[PDB]
Order: sequence, then structure tokens, then C-alpha cells
Amino acid sequence: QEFLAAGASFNQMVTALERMMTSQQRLLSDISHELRTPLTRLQLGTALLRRRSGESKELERIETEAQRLDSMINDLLVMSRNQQKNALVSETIKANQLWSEVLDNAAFEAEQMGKSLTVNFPPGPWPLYGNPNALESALENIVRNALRYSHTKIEVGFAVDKDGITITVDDDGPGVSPEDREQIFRPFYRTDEARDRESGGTGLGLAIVETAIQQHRGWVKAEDSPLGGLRLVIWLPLYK
Amino acid sequence: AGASFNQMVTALERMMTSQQRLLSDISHELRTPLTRLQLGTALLRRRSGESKELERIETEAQRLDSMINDLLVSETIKANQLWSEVLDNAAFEAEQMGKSLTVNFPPGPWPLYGNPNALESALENIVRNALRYSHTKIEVGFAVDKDGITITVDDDGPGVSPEDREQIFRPFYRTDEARDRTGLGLAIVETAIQQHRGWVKAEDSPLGGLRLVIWLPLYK
Ligand SMILES: Nc1ncnc2c1ncn2[C@@H]1O[C@H](COP(=O)(O)OP(=O)(O)OP(=O)(O)O)[C@@H](O)[C@H]1O
Ligand SMILES: Nc1ncnc2c1ncn2[C@@H]1O[C@H](COP(=O)(O)OP(=O)(O)OP(=O)(O)O)[C@@H](O)[C@H]1O
Repeated sequence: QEFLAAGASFNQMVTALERMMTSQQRLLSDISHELRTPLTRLQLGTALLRRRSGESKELERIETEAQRLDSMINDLLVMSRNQQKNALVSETIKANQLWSEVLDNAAFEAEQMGKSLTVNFPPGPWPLYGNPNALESALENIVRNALRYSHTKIEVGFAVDKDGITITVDDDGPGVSPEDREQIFRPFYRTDEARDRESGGTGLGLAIVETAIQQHRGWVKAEDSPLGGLRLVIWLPLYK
Repeated sequence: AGASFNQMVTALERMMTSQQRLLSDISHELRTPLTRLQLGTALLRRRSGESKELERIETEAQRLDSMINDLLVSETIKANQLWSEVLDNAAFEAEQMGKSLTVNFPPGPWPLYGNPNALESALENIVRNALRYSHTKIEVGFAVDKDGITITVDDDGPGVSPEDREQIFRPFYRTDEARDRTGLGLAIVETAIQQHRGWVKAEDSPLGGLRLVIWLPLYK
């Protein structure tokens, strides 16, 4: 329930939260899997139709939309594989252990593109409670996005407080129109500029991030970056 | 620690409702391209009239419509109502693949009690796997008894090594043989059948390929 809360300790509560999420995830991967077959048949139907009556504006529309669904579903299952490839068990972890590998790899990666990665303040031994892999992925996705869309530089900044950790990621690349700053976290949502880019697919990254982070009782925000591009702010509570 | 009771409450609400919100958002996003897909068939039916193919497209679109709708949110059934569409569609698909599908004995009006969709997917996955891995032929056979229904599926394709016959039902697992040419199919099957107090098994097939046997209990 998580409403296991009538009586229970915080830890027990989250395990009940972990129990629910896994079934929600089983549901999503089972439906994702099962959507593929009628879809397969539909495509055999269009194919057979194109053979009998040839190309059409209408048929072309049906075929491209069927391909959109096909693609989304494929990406949904790729995701499902990864989130269940993660065991979920929530544990106490120090911020530095949790994200140092991620940041070091990002420095290596930034260096290859010829770009620069700068850590304004590194993470310390600050206590968190959660799924280590999930929070790691949250940060690699935010920084990999930054490395990709940046023009020359990336910046990462940690901040600690009696209350929590605040992670800030910045890039000097193109921004995100103010309207889209709310929308970028919706699933399958990409900006017209990344659709013009025409590279990559999926718009799950930030949807996965927002979900994980809310599940970890924190929050995420997209803003104008002082470097001129995009700013991502993660806040997570301390565990005591 | 510093937080207001209100901040606690919102943190808590958002925390429990995030996956729900995620799934309902995924559902919304799949629904819009689908809505367009349905007007393409509609506009096409306007332009070029009825066709078997157009009918096919339309019903498949109505199925997608229903399952995406599930993302947002046991009964008594007769085996024949439960699985005939699964089988008819398996026949449609088989004809296109250039393969042959044979039903040695069809299901009758045999009482079952469970989730119709779960059991449908259970059978559909077993025969559709058989259409995939088969070389030329597939055979489906029903059997009834005072106790239950036993569905047997056979193919003439490559088999599965005896060691792997237990593993293939594990989720996200595929044999190394299949890895040269998702792995939820037989996991979905095992789950639904076990949930209906039945069982699933992989064996040697008389056709030379793989044999899958589903047993489900009858209803009182
Ligand atoms: N650093 C960035 N600068 C500008 N826009 C960005 C940046 N990162 C993301 N966006 C915009 O927000 C969208 C959401 O991206 P998100 O990570 O959710 O999916 P994605 O990066 O497109 O694909 P993937 O799922 O493979 O990461 C992106 O397509 C892009 O349009
Ligand atoms: N009829 C068959 N003949 C031979 N091998 C099979 C047969 N059915 C399943 N297998 C093997 O067992 C594995 C389990 O398949 P399962 O249905 O669980 O996933 P899948 O069919 O590979 O993928 P999907 O989930 O998309 O159907 C397959 O990858 C395949 O190696």
C-alpha cells in the first residue's frame, strides 16, 4: 500500500513502495510486450493492402503512425529491461561513492569530444537512502545530455545542507525554450530542435529521471543556464 | 528535517503517485499516434471502400486502443470463446509467413475460471513462438478431461537443448542459438498459467522441434 504507513517505520514503508513499483513495472513491460503483436498483424495488413491497391496518402499515414507506435514500444521495452536489470533494494549510500565513477567517466567522455567538464564543487560523503543504480543513472543521463547538447563546456556542482544535496548541471549549448522547460520531463517528449537534429530517439531520459527523483522524495527542475544553455537542478534529502 | 508537515505531505503524495503518473502519461502518448492511425484507416475506407486488409488494420487498431487504455487503470469462460480468435489470427499470420498451421483438435465449450486476457496471451505466445522458430509447420492440439484442458503446441524448427528447457521460462532469457539469428514471452506464459493453478512444460516435439504443453484446471 505504502499506506502500510498506518503503524510502520519509514524503511518498511519504502520497501512497500518498492513492492508496488515492481508490479507497476511488470504491468508496463507485459502491456508493452503484448502491444507488439496486434501491431505486427496490422503491419501485415497494410503490406498486403499496398500490394493490392498501391501507394496512398492515407496508407502512408497509417504505415508511419504504426511505425511510431512500434518504435515507442520498442524503446519502452528497452527501458523495462534496464529498470528490472536494477534490483531496486533501497540502501544507505554516501554521495561521493554513488557519483564519482559517473563523473570521472563524464570527464573522460567530455575530453574525447574535445569539450571540457568542470566540477565546481565535488560530492562529499553525504548520506542518502535509495537505489544506487537509479540515482547514478539519474545523474549520467543528465550529464550525458549535457555533453551531447553542449557547444564547448559542461559544469557540475554539488551543494550540501542540513536538509539535502543540490546537484546543478550546466552547458553552453542551445537552451530549451521557456515553454518546453515544463514539457521536457514528459515521456516521448522531444523538442522540435532535437527532431531537426535527427539523431537518436526516445524522450524517456528525463521522464525516467523525474520519476526516480520524485520516488526518492526529491525534485528536478530545468532552467536557463548561466553558461547560456540548459540547467538541471536535482534536490535530494539527507538520511539520518 | 527542516521541512513543514505540508512539504512532507507533498513529498509523500508525489512519491507514491509517480509511477502511476508515468504509466498514464505513457498511455496518453501512445494514444495520440494511434488516434491518427485510426483516421488514416477511416479516410482510406472513405476513399477506397471496404477490403479484407482494411478490416484487418481496423480491428488490430481497436485492439491497440484497448490495451493502451489498460495502462491507465476471475470470471467464467468457455475455452472455445476464449481462444478461437487467438487461433484464427495465428492462422492469418501463418499463411503470410508461408508456414502451415494445423489444429488437430479445436477447443470446445469447456469451463475455465480466470482472467481471459491472461490466458489468451498465454496461448498466443506459445503458438506465435512456434510460428517464429518453426521451419515449415505448426500443430496445435486441445485435450479435455474431467480435470482440465491440455494444449499441445509443436513445430518442425530447431529444438532447445534439454538443459535450457527449464531456463527458457526465466524472464529476459534467450538461448545462445536464438542470440545468433525481449525474453518475456515464456515468462508471461509461466506467470499466467501458474496464476490459474495450472502448469507449463517444454519437451521434445514429434515434429523434431520444440513442444510446449499447457495444462489448466477446469471450473466447477
Ligand atoms: N542538454 C540539453 N540541452 C538542450 N536540450 C536538451 C538537453 N537535454 C535534453 N534536452 C531536450 O529535452 C528532450 C528530453 O530528452 P530526454 O533525455 O528526456 O530524452 P533524449 O535525450 O531525447 O533521449 P534518451 O532517452 O536517449 O536520453 C531532448 O530530446 C531535448 O530535446
Ligand atoms: N518454438 C520454439 N522453438 C525453439 N526455441 C524456442 C521456441 N520458443 C521459444 N524458444 C526459445 O526460448 C526463448 C524464450 O522465448 P520468449 O518467448 O520467452 O522470448 P522471445 O520469444 O525470445 O521474445 P518475445 O518476448 O519478443 O516473444 C526464446 O528466445 C527462444 O530461444
